[PDB]
Amino acid sequence: KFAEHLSAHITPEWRKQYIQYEAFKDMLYSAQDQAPSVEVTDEDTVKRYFAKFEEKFFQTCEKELAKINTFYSEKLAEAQRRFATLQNELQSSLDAQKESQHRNIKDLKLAFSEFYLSLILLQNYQNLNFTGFRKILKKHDKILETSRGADWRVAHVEVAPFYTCKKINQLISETEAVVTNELEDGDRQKAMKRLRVPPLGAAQPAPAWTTFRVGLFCGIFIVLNITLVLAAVFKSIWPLIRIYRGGFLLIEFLFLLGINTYGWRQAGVNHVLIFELNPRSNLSHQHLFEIAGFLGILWCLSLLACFFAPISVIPTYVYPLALYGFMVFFLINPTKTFYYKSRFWLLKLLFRVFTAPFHKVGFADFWLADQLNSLSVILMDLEYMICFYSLELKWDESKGLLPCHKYTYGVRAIVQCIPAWLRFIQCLRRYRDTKRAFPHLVNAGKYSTTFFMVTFAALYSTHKERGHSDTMVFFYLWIVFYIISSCYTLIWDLKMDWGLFDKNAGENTFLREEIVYPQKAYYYCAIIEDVILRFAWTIQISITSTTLLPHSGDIIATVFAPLEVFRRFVWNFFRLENEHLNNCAEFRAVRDISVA
Amino acid sequence: KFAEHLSAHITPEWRKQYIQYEAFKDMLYSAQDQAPSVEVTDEDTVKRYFAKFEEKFFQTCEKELAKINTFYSEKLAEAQRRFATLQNELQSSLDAQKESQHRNIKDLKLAFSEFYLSLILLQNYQNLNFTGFRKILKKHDKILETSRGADWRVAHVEVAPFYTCKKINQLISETEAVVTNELEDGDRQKAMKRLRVPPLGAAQPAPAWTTFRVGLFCGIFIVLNITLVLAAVFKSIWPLIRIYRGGFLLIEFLFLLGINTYGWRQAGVNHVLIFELNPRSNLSHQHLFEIAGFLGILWCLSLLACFFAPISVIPTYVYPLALYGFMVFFLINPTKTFYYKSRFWLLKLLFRVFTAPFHKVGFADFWLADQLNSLSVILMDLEYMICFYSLELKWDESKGLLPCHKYTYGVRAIVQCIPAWLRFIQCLRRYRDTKRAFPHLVNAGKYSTTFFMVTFAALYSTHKERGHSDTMVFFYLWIVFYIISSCYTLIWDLKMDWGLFDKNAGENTFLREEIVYPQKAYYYCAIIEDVILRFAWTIQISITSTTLLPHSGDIIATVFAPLEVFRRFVWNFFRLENEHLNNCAEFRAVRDISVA
Repeated sequence: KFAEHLSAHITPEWRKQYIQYEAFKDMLYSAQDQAPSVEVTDEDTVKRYFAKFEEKFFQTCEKELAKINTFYSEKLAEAQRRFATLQNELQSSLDAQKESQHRNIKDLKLAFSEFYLSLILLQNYQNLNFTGFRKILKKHDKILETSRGADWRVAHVEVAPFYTCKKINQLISETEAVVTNELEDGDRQKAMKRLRVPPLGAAQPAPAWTTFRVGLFCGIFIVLNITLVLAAVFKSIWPLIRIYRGGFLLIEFLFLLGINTYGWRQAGVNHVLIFELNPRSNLSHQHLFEIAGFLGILWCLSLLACFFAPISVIPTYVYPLALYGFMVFFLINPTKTFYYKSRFWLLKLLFRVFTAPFHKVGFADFWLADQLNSLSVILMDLEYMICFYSLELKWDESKGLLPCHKYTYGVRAIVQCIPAWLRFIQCLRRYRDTKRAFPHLVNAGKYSTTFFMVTFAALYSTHKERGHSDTMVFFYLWIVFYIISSCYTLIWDLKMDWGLFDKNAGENTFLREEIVYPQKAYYYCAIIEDVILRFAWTIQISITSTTLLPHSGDIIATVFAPLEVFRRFVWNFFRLENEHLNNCAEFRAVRDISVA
Repeated sequence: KFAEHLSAHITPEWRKQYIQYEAFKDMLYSAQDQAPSVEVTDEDTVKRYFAKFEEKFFQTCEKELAKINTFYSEKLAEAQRRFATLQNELQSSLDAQKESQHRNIKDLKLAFSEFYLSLILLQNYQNLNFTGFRKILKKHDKILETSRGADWRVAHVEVAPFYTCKKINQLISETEAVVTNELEDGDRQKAMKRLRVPPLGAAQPAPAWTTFRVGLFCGIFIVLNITLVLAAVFKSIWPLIRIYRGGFLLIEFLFLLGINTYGWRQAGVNHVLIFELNPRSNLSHQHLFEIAGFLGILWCLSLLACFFAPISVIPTYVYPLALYGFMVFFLINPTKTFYYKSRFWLLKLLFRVFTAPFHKVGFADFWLADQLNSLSVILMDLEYMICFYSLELKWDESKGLLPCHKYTYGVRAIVQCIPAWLRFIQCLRRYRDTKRAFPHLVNAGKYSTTFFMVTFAALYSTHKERGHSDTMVFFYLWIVFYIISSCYTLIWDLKMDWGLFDKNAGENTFLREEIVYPQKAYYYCAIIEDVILRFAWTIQISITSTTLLPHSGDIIATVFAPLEVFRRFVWNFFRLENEHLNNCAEFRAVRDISVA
């Protein structure tokens, strides 16, 4: 009907400021079903019941129209002030450049684009709220056989500045004119081609070729996985799983990111605005599903080529090497094709993460540097593969893949602490920037314990190998720091990265006041799953960096790795939801762009 | 822009009666690019050039508006007369049933539905033609800096009954009222749920779950085909290909039918109206792609299970049997699921084909009985599989599939002539119905030669096996009837089933005057391909029904079968296009339904 249409063209952050068409329909239906029968009753009581119901309905309409008009006036004042500011800024910039550049002009163009998008969203809100108001009043009129409905409509709704003001329309026209003149030297077409606003959020569908390709890649993937299982069961192996564990984690991750983006699109957790992508065009969930499926096809094919031996000229150790060489070349492809805009956004982001303490920390660069705390197994397996191919590989006999173990020399500890270091120094940069110690240093005191845990694990491993007597006290220190860097991380997650256990639970017990994901068992299952998978993950870390007996010293590492990429997949939902929820209380919908 | 929008919401049969926005834009752009420079020229000549161009533009607009108004008046008169007739019919039926039933009331409901659809199409044509007119005049105004454009607009276009008549709107309202009252006892909802008209033709997209499933099934299909090729090359066989040839032809056919339906949707050859499906909901191309992919997955899986031997309890001869048992059960599924409406339409059609001379021949029942002239190999292989499993199969030793040959007893000839017989008796029924001997008996004299060819082939086979002397004269008779039933069929195709080589070629040399498929090399490639594949197909028929040496007596039959399902796939395009072209000259867009 329409109650769905209000949930596909609504801008998510302005939720409570919209109509309450859902609640109005509930009120109407409940009053109708509750309204007793007059045929078995008197007249005065039932007609007074109708009267009081009408009065309550009208008071609710009063409050609703007042709220809508106030919010729209506030947003119009804000947009007018922002347009005045940006116009003065453009004027001053033009005068300065005439009296006396690319990075300035591009940012100015983008600021104008974001302002036009804010205007479009305000206009859409106006139109949708008016439509919902009209529909919910016509329904009441039809169900209560009353004529005063449209009378009071034309009296009060058809006069309010909520829709009887065309300032937004003339501002849109003025913005169009000013951009196409100043920033374009005429040629309205090349300006409008980017000023246009296609449907955003859950409204945009897939090009249907992307859904076909998702299907094709998932089908080939399923058949190759079944072929893999069958080949492995019918037709040592540790350097062959310790090399494809990296690819497995990186396929699982860019699918659980596809699932995450679908969850965000549906639930209304605006990730577009939070990451600061551009809201006109971005990657929906199917594009991530398709990238994950393609890289999974490549992984399965390389694994199969290792299992069988199709070509007798190419030795086996070229298959994983070629798979990862591809993966990297696909990521670093310089020609403008195969997701070029997206790969180069991601590459600039990865650079800004990896040289951390210099650039100002946004949100994408501490979502990614915090999500790289789950692919430490990928980094360790890549370090191990490099160690293999450069120090131990037989390089001959076409068997060197299936024939760098006592890593306690001080390399595996560092390559496992490197993402913890990235995030620690990012938080220190955030502190230097904000000059607020909380939360920016209590959070550094969460990643600063990973260093201590891994260092004590390595030292206890070395001392148990030696045979000293202080191995007991080192093991005790390690178990203390394990308990810490587990309970610290768990409390921190549940209390600041998701926001749960707030002072204002109320009906939503153990949760914040407003929850975006519909069913309330989700958060409880996630709480329990995180409490379990945050433990045993520090176990996996301390075990991949020790001298435990390789049997059951590595099976645990390869079992708990894709069971922790899952923990991160679950954590993503609620981190991004809590962030959206802190932007759904400031009524923000457009990435403030800062002219130069 | 819009020139595409006029090619996705246009009703196909009313093409020439629409605007000529394409031609108008060509005229404008050609006049602009042709308009010389006045700066290097005088004034009077160039301004007279502009004057004559304006006058020609206005005369073309005159002719266009006149044509549109005349056509709309004609269609409105027709729709009004039809509504009056159907209203009188409903009144009389109601009086009769009151004074004194399901098959009558359902057909009446369907007649009202089709009338409402005709009204909706006329309204859409009105709106789209007005929009195109407005746009093509605004473009001229903007490009010729003239103000008289909108003046003459409001003078002449904004007054014509082409859009200044709301008779269609009030007729739509009256139809809604009359249906929801009479045929529904109130309850406007259950009437509107079927009276509504969703976008038709090339406008409707796929549910995106169907495109995902097309992708999934095609991916699994591709991997299983590659596995098949590899298994066959690494790991006799004639009863194993002579049993899956049926499945192969029936997968190739329901894909080349998917491709056909896509070709029709795009090119505008309305197959919906021609087959008499209902225009609100029908099977797009992706649904046929998905059915073909599913049955292909099943075929590949059964073939693989025959190649390998996964389960040691189940003997090999159960795999093809189980595959075909499924295929049939999927077709005959009685529970309302898995394409229920579509499978039961097809089943009723197959019944009306197979008991041919009784039912009146429509078009679906002589498209299908004519398309079953290509799956005679399927019918023969099914007869052979029955012969196998009931007379020759070892039934033991788990090898009876890969260990009914001298079929000249008079069974394979009949099972190959049975589709020719269906079509021959269908054409005789069409003659009995129409009382016009052409074309209804010159077409019976085309399928009547298949009988003679197959009978002479069988008799010549028997006589060559015996050793008589009249085998020479029988071979000569067979070659005569081969030449006939080939050249007859070829001339008939090219001259009546496609309509080519018409008296009115003109610029479209060797073709009819109006061609729907855009590029003109299509018809020439198809002509050549049909001339080649109509020969050698009667060869395949005469060879599958003789005593040729099995080596190269059956390889030819299994090579020329999917090379003739392709010939039928090509023939479908142009048969349906010629039929649409004979309904694009009567301006028909709605399956006349005949109240009882």
